[PDB]
Amino acid sequence: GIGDPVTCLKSGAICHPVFCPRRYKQIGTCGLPGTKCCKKP
Repeated sequence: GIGDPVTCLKSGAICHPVFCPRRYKQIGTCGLPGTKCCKKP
């Protein structure tokens, strides 16, 4: 659940590799890549 490559979008999480700026956080992905999805912490 919340915290995946797909569901990541389900939470409107942003797509950012390496890390994610801003007071945001999630620890998700984007797609097949180990992208770093960020969402409202």
